[PDB]
Amino acid sequence: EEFVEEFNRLKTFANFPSGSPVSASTLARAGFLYTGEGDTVRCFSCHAAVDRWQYGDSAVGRHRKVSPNCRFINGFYL
Amino acid sequence: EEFVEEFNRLKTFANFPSGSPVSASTLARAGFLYTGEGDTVRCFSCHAAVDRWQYGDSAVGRHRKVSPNCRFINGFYL
Ligand SMILES: O=C(Nc1cccc(C(=O)Nc2ccc(S(=O)(=O)[O-])c3cccc(S(=O)(=O)[O-])c23)c1)Nc1cccc(C(=O)Nc2ccc(S(=O)(=O)[O-])c3cccc(S(=O)(=O)[O-])c23)c1
Ligand SMILES: [Zn+2]
Ligand SMILES: [Zn+2]
Repeated sequence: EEFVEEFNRLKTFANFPSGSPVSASTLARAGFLYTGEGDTVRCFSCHAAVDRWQYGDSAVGRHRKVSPNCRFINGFYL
Repeated sequence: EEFVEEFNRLKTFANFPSGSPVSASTLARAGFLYTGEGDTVRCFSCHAAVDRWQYGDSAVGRHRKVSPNCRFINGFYL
């Protein structure tokens, strides 16, 4: 619905930890919504979550890893 | 399926990192299977994938944060 649009996902990232090594925008571009606790983010499509972001993580890489069959990660939204 | 039994999940943990702060028995108890990569474990029921385990982590608690609607976590398998 709304969260197919990158910008709407990005908007969920109010209060996202300023010091995270992986930026809010990178995480939204990788299909994530911010959960509002920690650096825990959750894909709008597959509903699978990822936390504990470290310098050098690929936001798309870790997503594919946890949800290789995610519709977003495999291009179902274009 | 067969992974409803704890013992069947625990079997998947050979060569799981011996220095893991969270033990193999503890993660199997929390519904996890070992993926065979690093300290990455996946839930047999909700396919959530969690790694980077640290001291103080609850296997169950972390599993519920990443998949609050997990069938395993919510009692589905009785
Ligand atoms: O399974 C899920 N998500 C999932 C499952 C059970 C519970 C939940 C869950 O707690 N969902 C929700 C959490 C939080 C929220 S929120 O706080 O309100 O925003 C949710 C909100 C709305 C809906 C959900 S929902 O319950 O997912 O419906 C939320 C999520 N996603 C998913 C979607 C598409 C593909 C994959 C995936 O890559 N799976 C797999 C991944 C990996 C493996 S592996 O063992 O490595 O071969 C799979 C193996 C066999 C089958 C699969 S399969 O069929 O693709 O599910 C494997 C995974
Ligand atoms: Zn996804
Ligand atoms: Zn689960």
